[PDB]
Amino acid sequence: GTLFEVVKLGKSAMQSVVDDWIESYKQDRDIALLDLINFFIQCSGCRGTVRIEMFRNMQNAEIIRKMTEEFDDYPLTMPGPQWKKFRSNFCEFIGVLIRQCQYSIIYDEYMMDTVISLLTGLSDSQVRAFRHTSTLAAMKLMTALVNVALNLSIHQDNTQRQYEAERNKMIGKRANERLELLLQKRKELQENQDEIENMMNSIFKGIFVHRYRDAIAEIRAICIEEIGVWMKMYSDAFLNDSYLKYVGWTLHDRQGEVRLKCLKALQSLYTNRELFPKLELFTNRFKDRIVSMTLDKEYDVAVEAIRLVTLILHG
Ligand SMILES: CC(=O)N1CCN(CCCc2ccccc2)CC1
Repeated sequence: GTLFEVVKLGKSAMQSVVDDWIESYKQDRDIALLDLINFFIQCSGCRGTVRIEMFRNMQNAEIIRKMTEEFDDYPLTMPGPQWKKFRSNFCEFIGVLIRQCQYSIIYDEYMMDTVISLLTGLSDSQVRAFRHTSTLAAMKLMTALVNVALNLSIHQDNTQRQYEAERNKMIGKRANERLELLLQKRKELQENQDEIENMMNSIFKGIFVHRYRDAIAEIRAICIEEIGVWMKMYSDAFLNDSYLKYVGWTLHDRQGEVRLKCLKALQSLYTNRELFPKLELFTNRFKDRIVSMTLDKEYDVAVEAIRLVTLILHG
């Protein structure tokens, strides 16, 4: 509308184009997912694009096979001013997309399963471009879903409090309307969180557990940085000795870049004098490695290790 109306509503190109995409999904899911599929393809630097006859009538693996061939250095490795903000933007895009899809489209059983199936397939690819792009996307995707779970978690607690104050209000009395609605709200929200947890598991078992050991250091670096983000954000699901073994196993990684990340992640855990109890077995297991890394070889790795150890000392 008015210039004042658009300035007082900082909808950016991204949010604008996510809002357009959401509207295009409501008309025709197929073409919208087609456009979203082609987006991930184009972000890898792949020169081909999928048509609706392929999307409808080929099995993912086949689509990936055909896009593999059409591959002339990709947008994420590009240097120069016209790609400085690409990574940053690509990551924000995934966050905006899912933030916006989080209350309806995400729980449709078509949109997330389509994306995660693509990202999983692109993460198994011989092409570096594909492995790098999909994995980074999947790591930002997991974090987006974690933020969805945290939002349910709040709503689950308001619906929990509201049911308690209505179960108690009644007692001895026939279960009225507010009490059947709330007892329904509560199941719906938990069935939402199942579905989130599910997608998280598909992303973790399918993409993470394979990529965190990847040939390329940047891909190992992306996986570690993010498991560290999940473990801080959502302690109860991700902060456990099974998931932590991935971070420990990686402390022994060959690359400064990567060792640096494991320590940065563990740092942010140990600062919280609270999940400190839940790091007790992990610390006993890798004190020898954490501590050994204070004289690492790479100065800036060693610095971090020393900082980590001082943090472990203080608790
Ligand atoms: C039932 C069926 O045959 N379909 C087509 C293939 N599926 C592909 C959609 C996601 C995807 C992943 C990897 C490459 C391309 C596309 C969607 C449904």
